[PDB]
Amino acid sequence: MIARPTLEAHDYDREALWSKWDNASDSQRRLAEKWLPAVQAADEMLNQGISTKTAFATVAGHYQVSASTLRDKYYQVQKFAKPDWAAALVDGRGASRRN
Repeated sequence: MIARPTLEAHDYDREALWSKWDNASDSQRRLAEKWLPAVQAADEMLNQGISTKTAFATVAGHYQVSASTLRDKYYQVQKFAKPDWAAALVDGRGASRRN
């Protein structure tokens, strides 16, 4: 769950990123909360060396979410810091612009 981890390395200011979250509506926070447990849980399934088809199908079976959607989101947050994922989930659907 979101808490208050110590701020260390800062190549880019992270407070600005969190500042937008603080201004996010309560409903938006709920959406990010819903997708944080599935992405972290999926990572654990991958380290077990389970087939991706079974790994994604099992999460989709336990979680009522589209398997294809979770797969796209998992790689998208890979380029972002692991702890800013809660803030990164405040973004709408994947950004079409890549740069």
